[PDB]
Amino acid sequence: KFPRVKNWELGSITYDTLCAQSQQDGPCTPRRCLGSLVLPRKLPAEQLLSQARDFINQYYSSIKRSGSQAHEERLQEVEAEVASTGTYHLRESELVFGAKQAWRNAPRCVGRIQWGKLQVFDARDCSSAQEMFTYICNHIKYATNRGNLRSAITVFPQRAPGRGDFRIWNSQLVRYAGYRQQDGSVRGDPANVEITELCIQHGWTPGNGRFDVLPLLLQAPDEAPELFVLPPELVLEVPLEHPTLEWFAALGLRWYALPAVSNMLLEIGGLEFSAAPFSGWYMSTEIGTRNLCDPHRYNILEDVAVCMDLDTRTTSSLWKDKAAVEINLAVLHSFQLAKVTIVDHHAATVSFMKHLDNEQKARGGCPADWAWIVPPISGSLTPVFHQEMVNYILSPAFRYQPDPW
Amino acid sequence: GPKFPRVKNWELGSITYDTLCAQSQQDGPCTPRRCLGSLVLPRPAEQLLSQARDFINQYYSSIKRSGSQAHEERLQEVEAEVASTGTYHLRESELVFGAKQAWRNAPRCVGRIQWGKLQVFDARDCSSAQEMFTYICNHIKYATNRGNLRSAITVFPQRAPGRGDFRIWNSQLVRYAGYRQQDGSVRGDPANVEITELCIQHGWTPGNGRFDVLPLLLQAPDEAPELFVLPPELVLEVPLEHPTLEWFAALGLRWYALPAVSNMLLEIGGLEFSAAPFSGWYMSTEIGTRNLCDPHRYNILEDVAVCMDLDTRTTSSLWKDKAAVEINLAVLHSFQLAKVTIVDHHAATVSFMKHLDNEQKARGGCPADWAWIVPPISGSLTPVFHQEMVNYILSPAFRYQPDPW
Ligand code: HEM
Ligand code: HEM
Ligand SMILES: Cc1cc(N)nc(COC[C@@H](CN)OCc2cc(C)cc(N)n2)c1
Ligand SMILES: Cc1cc(N)nc(COC[C@@H](CN)OCc2cc(C)cc(N)n2)c1
Ligand SMILES: C[C@H](O)[C@H](O)[C@H]1CNc2nc(N)[nH]c(=O)c2N1
Ligand SMILES: C[C@H](O)[C@H](O)[C@H]1CNc2nc(N)[nH]c(=O)c2N1
Ligand SMILES: [Zn+2]
Repeated sequence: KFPRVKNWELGSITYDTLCAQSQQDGPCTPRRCLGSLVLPRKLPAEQLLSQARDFINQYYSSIKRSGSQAHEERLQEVEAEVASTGTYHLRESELVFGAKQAWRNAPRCVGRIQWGKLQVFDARDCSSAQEMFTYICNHIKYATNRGNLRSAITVFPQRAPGRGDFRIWNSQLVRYAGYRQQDGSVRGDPANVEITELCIQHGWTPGNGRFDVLPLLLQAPDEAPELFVLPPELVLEVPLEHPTLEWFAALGLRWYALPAVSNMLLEIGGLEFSAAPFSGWYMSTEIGTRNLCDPHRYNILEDVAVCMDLDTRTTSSLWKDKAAVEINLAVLHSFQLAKVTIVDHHAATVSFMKHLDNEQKARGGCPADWAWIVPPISGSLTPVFHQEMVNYILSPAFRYQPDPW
Repeated sequence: GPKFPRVKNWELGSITYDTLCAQSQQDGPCTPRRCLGSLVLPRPAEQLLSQARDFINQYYSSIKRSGSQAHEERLQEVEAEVASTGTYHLRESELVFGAKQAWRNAPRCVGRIQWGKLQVFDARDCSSAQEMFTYICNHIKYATNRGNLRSAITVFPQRAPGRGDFRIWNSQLVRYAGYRQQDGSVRGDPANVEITELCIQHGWTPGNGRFDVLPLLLQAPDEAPELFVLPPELVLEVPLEHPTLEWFAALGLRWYALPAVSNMLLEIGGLEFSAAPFSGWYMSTEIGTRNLCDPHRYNILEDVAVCMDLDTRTTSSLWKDKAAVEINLAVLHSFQLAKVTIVDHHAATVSFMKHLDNEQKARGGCPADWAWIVPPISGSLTPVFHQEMVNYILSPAFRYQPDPW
């Protein structure tokens, strides 16, 4: 049965028929819904061959060459290669198509209106951690573009049965160190305590600030990972100030321009790319709300509230809500002043609604994870709060994978 | 680990396993292939007896007499009563237990810390629409308690074979009229256009303000509903003012004190109580964010932002977030001044976390609907945002039921 999908603000209804193309189970069953879980609990040639075929058909259908001689030959090549070797390789154009499709298919991404605009760097001819680093630098340079951010993905060599994976150990290309204190607390970003320690242990001389950019740990197959410091000119950062509260800059806050996820696996036609870092630009609440105000992150709400002279003694003064708004405002203002691409949560969710509509017409649905699409402040002030969403796994897909240590 | 859903709190790093979901006898709308968790409404003989037996088992467990002679005799009583009449009836203490458990079971309610403290009015002797009105007036008086609100449910006679249902047509005991205008817009609450026009069709002389309290449409078995005006002195309202924005009072906004849901079905041991209105006290975001700021409700955000002199021509000023905060603050401040019970979304979610811990120890889990539990402003500023939740249906339950017309 196909799900009826209602928008509660507009009263309009659609039917999701795309979910029928799902070949992979999510975490839910009729007995209990596990939609709010962040990670999956659970984290032969004929099965590879059927994923490969399905993906090749997706590709030829996308270039409107479905059933062509080019199409049939390509399927025979894939078939001949799997049968002899247990695996196959993608053509660059297939890889490019596959990577845009994985982004398109990502249920947690609110930025999917952009999905067709993705620079794909083919790095499958990489043979060493040293080469990975060079590719990573070029990616950063290209994606940053002096503040005019451009979406990009770099795809390192696929996993192969006989050997270790290419991996970037860091969860993002740009991350701030978190230094555990003898007295339990953390200096820097508490989310990065473990990777910070791994870096030091692999030879990095640590800093002692709140915002020390981490080096990269890059791993070529079956080798210890190697440490690479990113050249500071590569990492564009925006100092945070507020349009009207002058003390705000005194807080010494800053964030980096480029959000670039580097720990996720890219799956295309049954092939798996364990190192395929991708990047776009930030939505302001990621920084203003989560990274700065989460209690297990920089946790600056109290500091800001004290500075704004708010009554911190009672929740009902809504001091938290008031401080968060100003912090988000500071992020938006500072990124705009520095001329660095950023989108606020109102503009982002409005674009996502238009994306849902485009996708309804093009594919008969759009997989979306409501808990992730709705922003972490002002939920119901955005149109996506009132929109029902169906969540399911299509391939090509970005997936979580185990930490390599 | 254990073969039960693993539930993580991402703020604290702590893990639990939900074993209570095992007690679910009723399927939700999710499958392995697609999650329908964000959908607001997803679409007897031996059947009764097994629901009855299971409920009677729950009752005897809760008073610690499982397997006792009194437990076995009640079981026998129930099957005999069904055997000869097709239905059965609850003892008074069974009803009280079942009503409390219905509330304890409600996955969408953030106020369940209070579940044990529920006044159950037994109105199973009611035989007319006039008497329903008297009971409902008594309920409102008791629950309102001049501003010191008290949780209550009033239970009218159950569905019976052949015979028509007791129904309250209104969705809440207190609702404001919504009058469709010539220009196509609505004066009052647009959520209530249909019930308003039904009240007129049944002979109510309509008012024409933004905050006209609706009469009740009450239906006794096999009769047309009858119209009842609530005496104005029984309906406590709170005029809205802001602690520092002196003009806010001039907007003439107000809300009623008592949230009293009247169109839900209370199901206990297979028995169906089609009229069983229940009330608590408000969480401030229900009024300040949803009822006043939803685009399809009072939709006041822009009017307030304009009075605050915000830049409403650009999303990136965060005018909507700033205005919503002040409206929420005005709600809290005004209820506080008026001495009417209300709870802010920070205190409420903190108490819900406490509830989750109580229920983990008491029953090994707690069914909870994340999208409904997380408040509509300041989501990740509250501890429930960082808490994974397992949603499933337990009985006794409050359930949606079709409109009687
Ligand atoms: C162009 C601007 C983009 C914006 C504004 C954006 C926005 C977002 C946001 C806000 C999230 C949730 C992040 C979080 O809370 O941690 C997200 C998740 C994600 N986005 Fe994007 N996105 C963009 C581009 C991209 C690109 C280029 C890709 C890949 C090609 C991508 C794939 C993803 C994936 C896979 C996730 C899920 C991450 C996870 O499950 O942990 N997005 N997006
Ligand atoms: C004591 C104070 C209470 C508070 C603060 C409270 C809070 C809430 C809130 C905020 C919601 C979601 C409302 C919405 O967005 O529409 C809700 C839903 C609900 N609560 Fe409560 N609650 C309280 C008492 C009660 C009582 C006394 C009962 C019944 C005995 C109850 C049963 C429910 C049910 C069944 C729902 C779900 C309704 C639906 O699905 O539409 N709650 N609660
Ligand atoms: C490409 C992109 C653009 C943009 N604006 N934002 C992002 C967000 O990146 C952070 C995402 C990437 N997995 O992190 C989500 C996450 C996942 C997990 C398992 C844990 C955690 N703390 N956070 C990515
Ligand atoms: C008892 C109680 C306490 C409290 N603080 N809040 C509530 C609010 O309940 C409103 C619920 C009623 N099912 O809202 C869901 C709903 C129902 C209807 C008919 C329309 C609508 N838009 N939304 C109820
Ligand atoms: C438990 C809950 O699912 C978890 O906190 C999720 C909620 N929604 C989110 N949404 C986004 N965009 N990013 C997140 O990290 C989360 N965290
Ligand atoms: C589409 C979505 O399910 C819908 O807007 C829900 C989201 N969460 C909610 N949460 C509560 N408490 N009340 C609501 O009415 C809603 N609406
Ligand atoms: Zn689900």
